[PDB]
Amino acid sequence: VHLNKTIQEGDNPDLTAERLTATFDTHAMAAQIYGGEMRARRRREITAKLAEIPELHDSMPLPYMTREEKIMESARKLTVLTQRMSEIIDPTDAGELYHLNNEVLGIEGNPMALHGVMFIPALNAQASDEQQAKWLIRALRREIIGTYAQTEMGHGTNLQNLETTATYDIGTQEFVLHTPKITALKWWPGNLGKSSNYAVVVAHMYIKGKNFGPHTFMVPLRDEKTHKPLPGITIGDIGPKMAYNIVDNGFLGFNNYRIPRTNLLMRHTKVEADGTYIKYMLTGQAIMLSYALNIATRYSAVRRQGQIDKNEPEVKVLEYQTQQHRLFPFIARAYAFQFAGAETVKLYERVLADLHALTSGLKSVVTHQTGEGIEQARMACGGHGYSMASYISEIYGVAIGMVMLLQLARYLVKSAALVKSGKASQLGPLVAYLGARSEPTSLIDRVPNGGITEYIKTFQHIAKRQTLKAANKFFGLMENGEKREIAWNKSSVELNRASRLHTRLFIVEAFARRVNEIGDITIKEALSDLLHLHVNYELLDVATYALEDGFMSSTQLDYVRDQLYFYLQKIRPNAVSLLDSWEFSDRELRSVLGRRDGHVYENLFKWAKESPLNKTDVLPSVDTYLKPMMEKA
Amino acid sequence: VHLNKTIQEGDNPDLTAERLTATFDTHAMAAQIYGGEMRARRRREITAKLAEIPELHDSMPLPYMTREEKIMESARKLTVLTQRMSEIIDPTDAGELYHLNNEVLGIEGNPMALHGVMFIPALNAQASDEQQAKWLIRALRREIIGTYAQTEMGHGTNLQNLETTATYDIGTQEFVLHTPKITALKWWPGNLGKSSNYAVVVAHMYIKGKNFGPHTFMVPLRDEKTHKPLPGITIGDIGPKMAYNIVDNGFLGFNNYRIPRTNLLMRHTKVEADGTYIYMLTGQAIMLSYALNIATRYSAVRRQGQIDKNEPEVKVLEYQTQQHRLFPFIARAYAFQFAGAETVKLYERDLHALTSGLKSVVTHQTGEGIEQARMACGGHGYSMASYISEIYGVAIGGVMLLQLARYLVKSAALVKSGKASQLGPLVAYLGARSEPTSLIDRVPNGGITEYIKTFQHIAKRQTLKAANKFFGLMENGEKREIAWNKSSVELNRASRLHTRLFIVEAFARRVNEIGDITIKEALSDLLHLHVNYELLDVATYALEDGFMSSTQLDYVRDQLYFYLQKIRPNAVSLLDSWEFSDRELRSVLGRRDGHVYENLFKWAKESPLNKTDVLPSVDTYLKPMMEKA
Repeated sequence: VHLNKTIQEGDNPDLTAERLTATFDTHAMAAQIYGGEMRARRRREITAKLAEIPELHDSMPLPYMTREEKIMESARKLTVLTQRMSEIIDPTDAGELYHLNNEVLGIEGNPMALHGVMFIPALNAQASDEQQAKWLIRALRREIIGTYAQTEMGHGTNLQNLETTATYDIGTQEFVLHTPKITALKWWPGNLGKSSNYAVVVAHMYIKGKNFGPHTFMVPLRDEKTHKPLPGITIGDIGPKMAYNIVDNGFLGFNNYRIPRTNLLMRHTKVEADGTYIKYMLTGQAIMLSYALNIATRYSAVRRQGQIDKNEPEVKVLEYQTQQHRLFPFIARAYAFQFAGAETVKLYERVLADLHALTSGLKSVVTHQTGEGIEQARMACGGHGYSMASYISEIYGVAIGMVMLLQLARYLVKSAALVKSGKASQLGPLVAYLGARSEPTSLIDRVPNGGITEYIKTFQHIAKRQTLKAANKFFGLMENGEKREIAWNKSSVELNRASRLHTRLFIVEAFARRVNEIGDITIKEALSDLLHLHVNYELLDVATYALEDGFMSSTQLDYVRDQLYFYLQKIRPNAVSLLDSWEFSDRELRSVLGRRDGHVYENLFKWAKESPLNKTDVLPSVDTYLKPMMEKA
Repeated sequence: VHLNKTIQEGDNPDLTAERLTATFDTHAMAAQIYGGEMRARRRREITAKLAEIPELHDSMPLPYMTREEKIMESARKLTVLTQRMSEIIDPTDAGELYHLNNEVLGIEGNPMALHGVMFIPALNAQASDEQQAKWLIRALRREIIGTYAQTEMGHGTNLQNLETTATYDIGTQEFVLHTPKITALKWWPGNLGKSSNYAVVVAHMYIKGKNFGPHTFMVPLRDEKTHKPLPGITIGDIGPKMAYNIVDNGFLGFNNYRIPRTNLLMRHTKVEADGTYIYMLTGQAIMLSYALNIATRYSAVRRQGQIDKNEPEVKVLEYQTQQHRLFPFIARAYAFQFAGAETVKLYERDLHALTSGLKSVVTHQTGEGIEQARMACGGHGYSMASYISEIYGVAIGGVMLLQLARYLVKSAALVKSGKASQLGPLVAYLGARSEPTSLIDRVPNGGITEYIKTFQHIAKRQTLKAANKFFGLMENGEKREIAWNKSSVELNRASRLHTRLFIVEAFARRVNEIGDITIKEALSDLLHLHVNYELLDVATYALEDGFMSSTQLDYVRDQLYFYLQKIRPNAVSLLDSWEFSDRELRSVLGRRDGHVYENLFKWAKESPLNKTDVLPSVDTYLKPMMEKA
């Protein structure tokens, strides 16, 4: 074998050439990505086992299909799954189930996406033992299809702004559910429009005229025999979307819809008859980014276009510094997000507040940067990237789908207020860098180190400076007599910059922490190169804040630029292998341009010839119109 | 009668309230956008006239339709157009034809998109008088449908790397066309897959062993009676795309396909039997303005959250963060439109080099702003009811920077060798001496020209910097082309900064030329937002050599937040001045009337999946699954 385990006999030599320069075992790196050799190996085994079960394959390429054909096809494979799933995976393992759903069901949705993601978790957390026996067992056994219904046409975020009401009728020990206005319709919950016959519904609970706030209710939506909407229910699909169109996102409305008292989920809240009241997404974005970069980098290895040296043949587009600049920094982010994800789990289980605030900034920054990199990846493909044969446009649309940052801003201002009042020592571990002293300048290129740590210290400085600066603007406006909320709005762009910089600092530290923990020397040097590209690209991307107070000099910025272009060149021999280490099959990746074998051009021609418009040589638009038009002329 | 001419009785008061604060006549601003009162008025008249012709309206909302239904529907409206077009527009005018196609055919394509854009122009420029008489007349009369076929699956657009051959057969006075391998297939020409029965085809011409290089040929593709591909032709659609799916982009291949000698287009080149041999900018501006119309109008009716906790939920247009993500892109939309007009002004009176950077910078900043506009809509922007996603996909579907970099290095080399005085007008700022610092906030006025001078400094510093890196590597013995590649990210930064400097100057030039003072102050506010947002976006280069101080950057930040607040009363009116009808804009969230929520409910109720209460996926699969369990 070669170090790159994805090489095969007959693979486009242009691609194989990029794999043969690998300096590390791609199986070892896969273990590092997915958290152990056993987890990496089980992914590959699951992939091999599916190859032997064609009843679970895409019946035809998904871009060929209409939305109606995708939903039927997804429903078909779903039924085969519930039957054959145990021959392939261990169903208790989330991870094997996630991977199985990627190979079989893809990224565009399925009719039970929210059954396992929201509906069942909600019954674990909120429903009482007695209630779980009745409803959770049926969900687990796929006797019912359900979803979680919270956001409303006019109010998506805050639970405290919802309008749907659940009024307790003491006289009939029932809860009355009502959608008082159009803006109170449940709107967006996946699989609510057509697939689910039950839903856990959030509504404000009223007893004797008092609002006890948001609670959750088990709500029958459709008759279990006929599947038609029950009396009082208004329910349907919200229409087509930019992507993710296999999911039937729903609208839902109630006209004085009555449910029993005991359909209130009552694990932590009780309402008695008389009325008495007693009281992972990150690794998803990483994979999406890695999908698109697999496609664009592999394509860039086989696509030859233009000359550098005019005495030499046309070069792979992977050869241009401009093309490396638009791909390789986003390979680094993909790994950085994955390790930031593992870190938050490691920290979440070390909670045997710093974390919930940081969680907000991550979901936002990771999603924005993933989108930027995916769209960079599509453009790196040139015109062919525009085709659904690249599939990057659908990857973009699924991955991409302001209050998270301002939640972190509140925490950062509260933290800044601790500093300015001499209470630096009360800061949580994740925000203590705010209370620390900066040296007069960055010591990048001015102190020998082997050390990313001078980069981390620079990121700590600018993130700290922007937080204290944005917090001071907010405080200054109040000291001048602005109302608190108006001073906050007038400061809010600056406070978001602070929140992003805090979040991006965490992603760097988490990346660096992982590289330090690795013992395998070839794995460590390859990720060390990735990390060195990361910190230079990110520091350059936020250079304004370092330069603004003299903390960084023009000379040091030229060093960072020289380092950036060096590590582009340094990563190139490993670029394809770093992406092969994520180990996506074709059946999972669903991209002609990103085929494992590199045989783009012959398979792009098969793909086009067999695409729907080519069923007949003469289209109906030419039969009915157009040809009668030419004849008349 | 209000200054804002888009207001109507019955409109959502929340939207009307944003329109009533307008400080200028929106008809006057529309004349300023489209280049005269008569051009603005003709757009509105065309719009009114279509309202009286329902045959040409969308039969149903376009997102409801499959690709196959869109093509039928586009073909239907195309035939009605060829009949009724003269009772609406003057067909000779490209502006009126462009607007008519926007209202009727939209942004997603049509079966004859390249018939008028490439096919007929190609016959004007390359076909002889004799040839035009037989082929151009038929094209003009829509007796044939044609396209222009150049780019190949494996090579793109550089003419010297194409592989389709046209070999002259002296013995039969025919040209033999051949696709020698898969990568030589014509691939991407719009309307080539299914619609066109003719095409002008680029191929390398061979006479007796010798390659005379790329020439163009009139090539029959499909029989005029049956529309089936002629013997030797391989032709079809390349498959679905991320957007623009009404166009049937094609692949085309030849197996020793023979055409007469006189199908070579022979206006400027002749081959005898003997064998002898003798703007897009305004388009992107409009797309950006589409999306901002949608997101800003939506932001006027969409209430969400509180500022003051004793007051009702505020329009999201109220948050500085939402103004920051919309208003700078309103400024760009106007800036691109004026940069476009300037480019025409200069073209009719260096320029070709600048043209490259504009096509690239305008397209990418337009994409950034359109996607920014979609996110400003929140979750509802994800629906096709916003339509911004399709706007993005069509707009983004438009080496350009390199062409400008070569010009900027050639310019920088003139400076370094003491030949500053030989620089063209558009690039002379490179030879000029900078003052020790920026004088923003440092002089009693100075105004926009101090911003322009700062942009000239940083664009000049990055060009000279990137050019020196390239020269330095050669002075150290690198081959020219390798030194170029190693410098090419820096050289692209230089090209963008040059291009963005031009957009600023053009914007400023227009504001100076305007006499109408209410129009001038509204665009002056837009310009002041522009220069602060742009200078802040490229602040690194100003700070790097001490040319700007931290204090001056805080001034720019205070100016940015001031002009956000200053522009808000005019934001909706600045976008209404582009004067897009609903039939053109095709967005539920961006409805002229502001009645989003009622019409989003109508749109969803009447969407395809709601034809029946029970889907076939539930009948065939999901309910048998639940029953079994």
